[PDB]
Amino acid sequence: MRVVVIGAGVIGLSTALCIHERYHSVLQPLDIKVYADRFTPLTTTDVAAGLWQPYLSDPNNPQEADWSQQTFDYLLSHVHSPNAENLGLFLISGYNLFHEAIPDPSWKDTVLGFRKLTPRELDMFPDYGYGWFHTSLILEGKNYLQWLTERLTERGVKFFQRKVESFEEVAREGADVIVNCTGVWAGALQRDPLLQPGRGQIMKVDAPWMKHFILTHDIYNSPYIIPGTQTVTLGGIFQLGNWSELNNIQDHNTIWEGCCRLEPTLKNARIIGERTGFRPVRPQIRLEREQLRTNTEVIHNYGHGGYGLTIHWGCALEAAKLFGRILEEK
Amino acid sequence: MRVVVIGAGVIGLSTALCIHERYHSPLDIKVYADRFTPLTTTDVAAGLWQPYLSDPQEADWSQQTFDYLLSHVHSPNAENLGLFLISGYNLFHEAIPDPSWKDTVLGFRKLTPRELDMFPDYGYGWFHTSLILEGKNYLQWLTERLTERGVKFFQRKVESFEEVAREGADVIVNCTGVWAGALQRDPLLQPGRGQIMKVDAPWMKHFILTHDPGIYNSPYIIPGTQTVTLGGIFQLGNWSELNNIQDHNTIWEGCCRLEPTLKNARIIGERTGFRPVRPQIRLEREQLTEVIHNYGHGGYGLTIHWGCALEAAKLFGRILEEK
Ligand SMILES: Cc1cc2nc3c(=O)[nH]c(=O)nc-3n(C[C@H](O)[C@H](O)[C@H](O)COP(=O)(O)OP(=O)(O)OC[C@H]3O[C@@H](n4cnc5c(N)ncnc54)[C@H](O)[C@@H]3O)c2cc1C
Ligand SMILES: Cc1cc2nc3c(=O)[nH]c(=O)nc-3n(C[C@H](O)[C@H](O)[C@H](O)COP(=O)(O)OP(=O)(O)OC[C@H]3O[C@@H](n4cnc5c(N)ncnc54)[C@H](O)[C@@H]3O)c2cc1C
Ligand SMILES: O=c1cc(-c2ccccc2)c2cc(CCc3cc(O)c(=O)[nH]n3)c(O)cc2o1
Ligand SMILES: O=c1cc(-c2ccccc2)c2cc(CCc3cc(O)c(=O)[nH]n3)c(O)cc2o1
Ligand SMILES: [K+]
Repeated sequence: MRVVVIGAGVIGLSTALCIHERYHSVLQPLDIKVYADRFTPLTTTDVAAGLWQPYLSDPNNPQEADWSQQTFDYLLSHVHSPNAENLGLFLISGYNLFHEAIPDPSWKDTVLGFRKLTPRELDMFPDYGYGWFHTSLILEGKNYLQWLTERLTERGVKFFQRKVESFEEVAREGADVIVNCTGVWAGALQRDPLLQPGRGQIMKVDAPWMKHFILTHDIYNSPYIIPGTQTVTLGGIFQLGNWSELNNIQDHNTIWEGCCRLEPTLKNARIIGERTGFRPVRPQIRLEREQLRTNTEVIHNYGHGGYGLTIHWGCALEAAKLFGRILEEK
Repeated sequence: MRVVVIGAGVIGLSTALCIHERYHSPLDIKVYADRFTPLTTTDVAAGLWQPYLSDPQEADWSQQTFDYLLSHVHSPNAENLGLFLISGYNLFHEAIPDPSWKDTVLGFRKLTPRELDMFPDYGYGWFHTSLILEGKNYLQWLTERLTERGVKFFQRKVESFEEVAREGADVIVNCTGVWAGALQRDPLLQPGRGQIMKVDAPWMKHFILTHDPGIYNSPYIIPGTQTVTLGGIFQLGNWSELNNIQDHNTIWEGCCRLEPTLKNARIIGERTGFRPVRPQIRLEREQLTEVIHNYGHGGYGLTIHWGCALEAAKLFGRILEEK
């Protein structure tokens, strides 16, 4: 059974791991290859800070909440193990800030110690009058990919640099199953106008005294500050439809000004890095089987917008179940 | 008017600075010490604001300190001071009453069952948001501020108060930490020896303090700016200045048990120091040439320094009123 995973970002690699894990014993052989034209550190996943928090707008979709829940419990079970530094996985607490009161989120019990902010905490943020405090976790995108890559390498998964032009190209080389985890660029392989880039820009600064995340909300251009292992991510940029890869100077100014107003100690933080990425925005994730005419199936797993880390593991297990249902059939 | 402060730890320097700011409106101030940063006990402290669990005016000096620091935590100077917000955990075997300082800190609450599931050894505790004021940095900062203001510093081991009086000191501010007894007998002053190590573990974003009602030989993990402090050693009466293998093993085993991610972390260093333990901070006046005592702040020198600095400044003001 020759499987080809197209995509080496969090979705591609986690899906690959779940397939190997569930079906390596069952197939003789399970042969798994990953193709991609961008590998860490050049993927969209590498840009992500990796804070576990779904978006504010609840889609009222319990399958998706359950994928998110699953990912969180999965991560939590790793967080106090020897592995965890290697995943780039740790616990972090912090603030969500609003101008107006709004209802409690549906994930309020998934995270730890969720509560409303007190008056004296709100006094620390003069521009905001309502908010949340909780403890969640960060899974730093670059590190996780590195960790996933090692696990895949130990298991005999091979990696190839390739820009795939079509599914047929891969099918004609003998792939029995193609796993399509091509993120925001999925449209090049099969027309899909619901998939758009949600362009983002961030900067990484040296500010190791910042121990909390801070997220603000006005639709998604509002500053956030999210400490990682080594650096602090500053951002708050979201431009639907914009395909520019360049760091933009207005946006730079917008992140820096906005974040400094929020946390003036940042004024003296040294800027280490700056990056631009494209969130794979789709009103919902594409995750399904689709047969081609060649015998060759595709499993789509793409379109996770601004929450790919938050939800990836549930999606990976689902994709593996689809893979399993292909085995039952064929 | 001539003042000599003895001691260059947090207590001496903060007292010096707080007196100068409030009274220079014509002070000659000198600091004498035989140890300056990074070699004082203050340099060993992680700098977490938390008073002891045991429960007079000291609670206000602590609260004054927190409020003072909280109001500068976004200042331009905060990075130089070594000052930042930090949240974390206090872990206990059984229920205990909320501390007197619970509304001083930010967002005090009990731990929820799911939080407690992360720590198999403990069934109860707290979460709250406090602050860190890193001793190394804070001392560098105060030294710099004091130096702008004319305060002159001298490497000197003072042999007595009279020695200093005879050099024309009008007021001696005695901020000699655990060694105050070598200048005036004090049977109530003992060393509370502590040992720590510092590791490179910058994914640790929370403090974790445990309690065993031992006394205070219980593991604690306290992230700093650059490094993370591992500790949990309190030995009353022990005067050994050196690090010790038994204690290193207690710190390391106890903390890795508490946080197994620490197995990965590189040890940067390892220090020993002496908390100035006393039933009570000695903060008061005596005549020999006038002396103001400010010593015996145990394991809460950083936590309490500013209120003590203010009280010593009031004491300094009353001496002026009398001259
Ligand atoms: C600034 C910013 C911050 C973010 N922060 C967070 C966060 O805190 N938490 C969170 O959950 N999410 C966050 N995200 C979202 C997260 O980045 C994405 O949802 C996630 O990375 C999507 O992963 P993916 O594997 O689908 O895509 P990618 O990581 O982009 O991987 C796509 C892969 O497909 C390959 N590929 C594509 N087309 C082809 C082809 N034709 N041939 C071969 N290879 C191909 C690419 O080379 C790449 O390997 C953030 C995004 C941005 C932009
Ligand atoms: C391991 C450890 C961890 C700690 N963690 C914390 C914490 O997180 N938070 C907290 O609030 N507290 C903490 N403490 C306690 C805190 O460090 C002390 O309360 C504080 O440092 C006392 O400061 P000091 O200036 O009184 O003494 P020191 O810092 O010891 O300074 C004493 C000064 O007196 C000088 N001196 C003494 N005698 C003479 C003489 N005859 N002539 C000249 N100079 C003299 C010395 O050179 C020195 O400069 C900790 C202590 C230890 C040991
Ligand atoms: O509804 C929201 C909106 C944001 C947000 C706000 C401003 C700018 C961009 C995203 C948002 C940001 C974060 C921080 C991490 C993050 C940041 C991103 O830019 C992103 O696309 N995903 N995740 C979050 O965990 C939840 C979020 O939920
Ligand atoms: O009653 C206590 C006891 C401790 C404690 C625990 C173990 C070893 C030493 C002190 C303790 C420790 C800390 C952590 C910071 C600290 C750590 C010390 O070793 C110390 O001596 N003072 N302060 C605290 O904020 C409050 C504390 O209150
Ligand atoms: K427990």
